[PDB]
Amino acid sequence: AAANDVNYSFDEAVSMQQGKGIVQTKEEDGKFVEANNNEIAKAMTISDMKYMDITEKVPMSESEVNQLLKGKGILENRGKVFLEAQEKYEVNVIYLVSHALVETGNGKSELAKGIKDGKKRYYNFFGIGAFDSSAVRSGKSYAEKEQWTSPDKAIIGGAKFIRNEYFENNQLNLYQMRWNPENPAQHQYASDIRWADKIAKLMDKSYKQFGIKKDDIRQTYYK
Ligand SMILES: CC(=O)N[C@@H]1[C@@H](O[C@H](C)C(=O)O)[C@H](O[C@@H]2O[C@H](CO)[C@@H](O)[C@H](O)[C@H]2NC(C)=O)[C@@H](CO)O[C@H]1O
Ligand SMILES: [Cl-]
Ligand SMILES: [Cl-]
Ligand SMILES: [Cl-]
Ligand SMILES: [Cl-]
Ligand SMILES: [Cl-]
Ligand SMILES: [Cl-]
Ligand SMILES: [Cl-]
Ligand SMILES: [Cl-]
Ligand SMILES: [Cl-]
Ligand SMILES: [Cl-]
Ligand SMILES: [Cl-]
Repeated sequence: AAANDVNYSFDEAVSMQQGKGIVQTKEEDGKFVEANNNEIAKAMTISDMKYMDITEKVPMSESEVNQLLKGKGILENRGKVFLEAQEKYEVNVIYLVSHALVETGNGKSELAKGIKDGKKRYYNFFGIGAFDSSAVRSGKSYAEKEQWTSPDKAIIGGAKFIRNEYFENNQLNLYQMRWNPENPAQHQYASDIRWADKIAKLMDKSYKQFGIKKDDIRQTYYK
């Protein structure tokens, strides 16, 4: 019956995002530092790729997706699998590619080449859970738990996670994934205050490259 997810005033949400121990980071002078309170408040202000529903699909062929992935390292020539993910889980493939490209350094980062454990290697292209050497051997790594033992398994698995844990939790766009205005400071995808902006920028370029129509835009989150 109750389908109202507007729960907090903006000032209430800001105070929550500024709460004790909550990690909020900003890229400065070549690396990540903790964001200050003013920066957090500014980052979460509403200004529109960041506000667009990414739980719908877009008309991109495997050829078009591989065009986007050309020259993208470990992600090059994996468009078939990104589209398997889109259709299986109803995840916007432009969003999915853009998120992967941000997180993996255009597919070229050292971490994108995975983490060794025994005879296997684990991959993670979406910043999901703990992903470093210690977590993998300790077994306390989501990528290991889900057995993302290849790049293709990491693409499909990443989409599954986003659908099941975010889209099914009513976090339908980048803003909601980052700032969870229905329940501020819980279940947020990333600590980088500009996480949504980085993904949205690549999304917008790809939308304009292929002439893709935008899905629903929502700008009301707060009382
Ligand atoms: C996708 C991912 O793993 N993101 C990290 C994020 O975890 C989210 C919430 C997730 O598992 O989907 C993580 O957020 C913290 O997660 C711990 C559980 O691991 C929670 O106890 C904290 O409440 C979370 N904080 C917030 C604000 O949601 C953050 C922590 O910086 O890192 C993300 O990369
Ligand atoms: Cl603190
Ligand atoms: Cl946190
Ligand atoms: Cl094609
Ligand atoms: Cl690197
Ligand atoms: Cl990420
Ligand atoms: Cl984990
Ligand atoms: Cl939540
Ligand atoms: Cl944002
Ligand atoms: Cl334009
Ligand atoms: Cl379209
Ligand atoms: Cl609002």
